[PDB]
Amino acid sequence: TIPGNFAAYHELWRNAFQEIMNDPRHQLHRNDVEYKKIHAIRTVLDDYTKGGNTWWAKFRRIFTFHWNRHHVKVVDDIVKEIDAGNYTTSRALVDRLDNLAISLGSKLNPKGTLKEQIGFI
Repeated sequence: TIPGNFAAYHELWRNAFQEIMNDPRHQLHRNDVEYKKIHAIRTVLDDYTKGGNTWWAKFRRIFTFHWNRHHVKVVDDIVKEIDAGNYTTSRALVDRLDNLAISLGSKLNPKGTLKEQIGFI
């Protein structure tokens, strides 16, 4: 099935991402130092923003979806946040990923409202 909004694309992405990070080829353990976890996640996210050829081939279908372009832009900003040293635990990094599709407020009226604000129109 085809995700019909950005949050639905992100849910599919989340399911992929956890499958990828749980791959035994990462050789990560719960008691690994946090830097090692963050770096493995960074690697996988970077691969995602470059077309997904190393870690995301099984999910190649998601790169054709409409939402991919903007989702890749957001994940690219997160990779930059990693590079800038914003994450000291992998737990915080995955909370960021978890919640990247939500936002505060609600849709702005893209149209002007002059005709609504004049009573007789």
